[PDB]
Amino acid sequence: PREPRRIVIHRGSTGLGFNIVGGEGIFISFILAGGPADLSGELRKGDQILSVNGVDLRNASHEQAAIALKNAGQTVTIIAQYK
Repeated sequence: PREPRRIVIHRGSTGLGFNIVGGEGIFISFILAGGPADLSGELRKGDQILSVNGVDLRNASHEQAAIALKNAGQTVTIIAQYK
């Protein structure tokens, strides 16, 4: 697989612009066109979020991940495993 990749998402108006689903892992389920996660063209639906702002999310429940993303602030550093 492609090596895990570090991405910085800059939050803007009203959201980070992506949804998540998911030990089973946290996966991108939706990327909003024109939104903060669409701008760099890096993340895609199906990618696994391995970390947010230094916090390992490989074992996170959906709730734990959603908390971590909602509290990561305006600058969100993600390590993603491309599908």
